[PDB]
Amino acid sequence: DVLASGEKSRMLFERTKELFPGGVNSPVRAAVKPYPFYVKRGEGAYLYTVDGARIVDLVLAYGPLILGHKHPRVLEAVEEALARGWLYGAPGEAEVLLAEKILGYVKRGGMIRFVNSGTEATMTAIRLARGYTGRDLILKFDGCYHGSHDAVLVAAGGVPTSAGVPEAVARLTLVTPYNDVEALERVFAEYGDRIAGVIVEPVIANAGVIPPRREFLAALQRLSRESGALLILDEVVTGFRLGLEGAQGYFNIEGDIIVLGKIIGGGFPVGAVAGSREVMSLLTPQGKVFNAGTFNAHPITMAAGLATLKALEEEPVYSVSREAAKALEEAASEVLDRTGLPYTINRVESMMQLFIGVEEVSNAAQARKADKKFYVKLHEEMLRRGVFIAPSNLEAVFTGLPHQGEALEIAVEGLRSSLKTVLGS
Amino acid sequence: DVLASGEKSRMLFERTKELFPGGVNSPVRAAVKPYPFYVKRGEGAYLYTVDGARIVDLVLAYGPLILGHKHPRVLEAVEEALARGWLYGAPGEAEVLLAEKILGYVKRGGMIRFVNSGTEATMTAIRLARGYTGRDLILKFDGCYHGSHDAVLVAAGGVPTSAGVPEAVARLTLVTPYNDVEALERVFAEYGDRIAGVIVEPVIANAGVIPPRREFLAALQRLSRESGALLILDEVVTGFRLGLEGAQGYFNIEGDIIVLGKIIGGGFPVGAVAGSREVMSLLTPQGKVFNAGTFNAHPITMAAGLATLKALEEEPVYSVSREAAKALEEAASEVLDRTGLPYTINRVESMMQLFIGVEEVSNAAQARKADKKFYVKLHEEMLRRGVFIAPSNLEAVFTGLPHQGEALEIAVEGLRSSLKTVLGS
Ligand SMILES: Cc1ncc(COP(=O)(O)O)c(CN)c1O
Ligand SMILES: Cc1ncc(COP(=O)(O)O)c(CN)c1O
Ligand SMILES: [Cl-]
Ligand SMILES: [Cl-]
Repeated sequence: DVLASGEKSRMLFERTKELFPGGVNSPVRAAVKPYPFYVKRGEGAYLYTVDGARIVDLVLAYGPLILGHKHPRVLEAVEEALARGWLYGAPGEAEVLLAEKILGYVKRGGMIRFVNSGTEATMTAIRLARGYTGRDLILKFDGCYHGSHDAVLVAAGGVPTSAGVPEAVARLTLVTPYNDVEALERVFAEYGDRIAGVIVEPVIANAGVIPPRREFLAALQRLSRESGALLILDEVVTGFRLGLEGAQGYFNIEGDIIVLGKIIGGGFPVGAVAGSREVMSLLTPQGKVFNAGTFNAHPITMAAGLATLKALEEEPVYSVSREAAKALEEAASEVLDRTGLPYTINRVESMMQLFIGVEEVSNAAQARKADKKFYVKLHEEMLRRGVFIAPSNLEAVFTGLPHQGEALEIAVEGLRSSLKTVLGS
Repeated sequence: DVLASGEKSRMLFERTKELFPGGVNSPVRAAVKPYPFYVKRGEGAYLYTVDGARIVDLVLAYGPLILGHKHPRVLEAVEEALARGWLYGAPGEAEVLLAEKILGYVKRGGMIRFVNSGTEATMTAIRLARGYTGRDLILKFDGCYHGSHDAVLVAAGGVPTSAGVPEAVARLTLVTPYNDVEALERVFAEYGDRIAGVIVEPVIANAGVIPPRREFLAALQRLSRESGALLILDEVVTGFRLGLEGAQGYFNIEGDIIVLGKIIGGGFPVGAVAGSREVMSLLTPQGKVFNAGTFNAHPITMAAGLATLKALEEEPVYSVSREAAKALEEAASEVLDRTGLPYTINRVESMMQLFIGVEEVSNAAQARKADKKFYVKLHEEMLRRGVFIAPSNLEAVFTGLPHQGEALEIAVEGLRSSLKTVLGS
C-alpha cells in the first residue's frame, strides 16, 4: 500500500548512476529494494521521499538518530549555534562542555580528541595503541566493523578484504572469531607482546546484532592487561545508546581507549577517542602520535552533540527506545512462533536484528547462515508497508525516542503483516 | 591595543589542558600566542573572543571560509535545509546538485564520492590508485600535507614522521623535493612501474605558500601518464579557491584523481574524490575498493557546499579576495622595502605567506630557512592589532570576500604597524 520509490526517485536513481560509483555515496544505501528511494526531508520517526511517501525510520542513519529526526531541542540548539557562525579555526565553547560531559560518563579524569567520523576515530585509536606500546599488531574480530581505513579492511588468511590495501599493511592485523574465548586465548599465546591493541565492538552491529559472552568480555580485559596491549572498545554505536555510560557501564567493563561517534554528534559528522591522560597525552601537539583535522571539534557538531546528550539525561529516551524494540521483537515473535520455522532475534536495548533459519547467532559465522532471501523480501515488504529497515540482514534495526504512539503502531503493524506475506510467499 | 586572549580565554585555556591533549583538538591551534584565544562567534571577516575582542580573520579556518564567516546566502540555505532534517541514512537531493556542479568544473563526465574530511579524501584517493593499478608505492613531496593518515605521515629516510605508524606502511611511500624536476625524474627511473600514484598539492599551502614550477607540473603529468601511475592532485585547498576550475583550470593541467575539500563543504565537514568513470567505478558498491561512511554526503554539508559554489559563481569573490591578498602584500612590501632585510612573499590569488631572511622560496627546504622568530613575533603583534594570521610560518594566509572596506583597512594597518614593531624589536 506504499510506494517508497516513486517516479521522482526513479529519475534521481538513473541520474546518480552517472555521478556516483554504484549510484550512491555509501555501499549500504544501494541495497534498498527495488531500488533506492530519495529523501526530501525527515522529521520525528519519519523520512519523506521526494515523491511524498512517508516512511517510519527503523534505520536512523544506522545509529546516530536515537532522538529521531529534527529533534526540537537539538534543532533549537543548532539554530542558536548557527547564528554564532559554524567554523572558527580556533577553540570554541561548546567543545569544552561536550568533552566534560562525555568524559564524565566514559573516562573520568581522562582526555578526549574530537574527529570527523568513526573511521577517523578508530584509525586514531589504533595509531595511538601502536605509538603507546611501540608494537605493530592489532587484533580485531570477524564480523566487527571499524570503518573505512586500511588497517581494519582485513580478514584471516591477515589478508585484505578490499583492493588497494597493501599486503604489508594487512599482515599487521590479526583476526579471530567474535565471542570465541578459546581462539582469543590462542592468538595471544601465539603473538603475545607483539600485539599493540585489541579493537572490538562490545555489541556487534554490522553482522546483524550480536551480544557478547560474559567470558569473552572478561578475557578481553584480562589478556590485554596482562600483555600490555591496549583494549580498544569501539563504542561508535554502543556509546550513549546502551545508557549514558555506554557499554562500559552496561556490561560493567573497562577499556583503555574508548572510540565514540554517531550519537555524540547529534546527527552531524563526528568521531572521538577517549582514554587516560597517560595514553592520550601521546597525541599531537602534546606527544608524537599525529592527529590533526580542519574540522575536528566542528562547532555545529559540538553544539548538536551537547544538546543530544542533554536530551538523553532529561528525556525518557532509553526507556522509550527499549520499549519500542521490545514491542517489535514481540510482534515478530508472535507471528513467527505460530510457524515451524527456526529463527532467532538478538536485541540489546534499542538495537536488534532478526535471523531466519537459525536458532542461535553468537558470532558472525552463524549470522551469515541466516536466510538472506527471506530477509531481503522482508525488507521490501516492510517498505511497501511504509516501514524502513536495513536492506541487509547484516545491518541492524535501531529504535529511538520518536518510536511510540502512532509511529510505533505503524511499524508494529507493518512488521506483522510483512512477515505473514513473506511467510506465505 | 587589543588583547585577544583575555580572562575568559585564560580560564578556558587552563581548563582544556585537562580535557584535550596539548589543550586543543588540532595541533596548529595550540601555537597561538601568547596562548590560544577562545571564540564565542564569527561573522563576516571577524572572529569574536569569549572576552569580546573582535579580530580580523586572515586564517579562515585554513581555507574553507573563502566567503567569510556566517555568509548570509549560505546561512539561509543551511537554515532551510535544517528545517528538512540534517541526516537521512539514504540519498538526498542536494548531494545530486552539488555533484553535478562540482564535476562540471573539475571532471566533466566523471564521478565523485563525498567523504567527511580531506584526510578521508586523500586516503580514499590513494587506496583507489593502488586498487586501480595493482601497485603499492605512492609518491609524495617534501612539504606537502595530505592529512592525518599513515600512508602520508612519511618522509625520506621512507620512514614515519609520526609514532604509531608501522615501518612497513611507511616504506610504501616515496618522498622527493617539491618542484624538483631532476629528483622527480630520478625517483621514477628508480621505481618505475611499482608506483601506484603520485599525490601533490598544485600549490603548497602547508609549508608556507609555494607556487609550482611549470616544468614540475609538466613532468608530473607526463611521467604518471607514461608509467601508468595515477596523478593525484590534492586540491583540498586549491579547489574552488583558484577559480571555479581550481588548479587544473588555473595552471591548465589535468589530474587522474582530484581530491577536494574545505570550500566545497561551505564550512561543514567534507572531503571528496573525483575521477574518470574508469577509475571511480572501482569504489564500492560498484567495485572492490572499499569506501563507506555514515556521514558521507551529509545533507547539511551538501546544502552549504552548493550554496557556497553558487555564491562563487554569482558574487565577485575571486576578484575581491585577490585584491585583498594583493593589498596585504603591497603593505608588507612597502614597509619591508624600506629596510636592508632580505625577504620574499609568495602569493597565488587569495593564498600567500611572508618569508623573512630569504629572497626565494621554491620548496619546503627553503621555506624552512625563513626566520621563525621574526614570524612568531609578527603573529603576536598582529593579534595585538586585532588581526589573526597563522601562528606558524609554515601555514598560509587566506583572504576571502569579507576582506574589503573597513575589515581590509584594519588588516592592512595592522600589518604595516606590526612589521614596524617587529623590525624595531
Ligand atoms: C592539501 C590538504 N590535504 C588534506 C588536508 C586535511 O584536511 P582535513 O583536516 O579535513 O582531514 C588539508 C588541511 N590542512 C590540506 O590542506
Ligand atoms: C562500530 C563502528 N565503527 C566505525 C564506524 C564507521 O563510522 P563512520 O562511517 O562515521 O566512519 C561504524 C559505522 N558503521 C561503526 O558502526
Ligand atoms: Cl534529522
Ligand atoms: Cl562561520
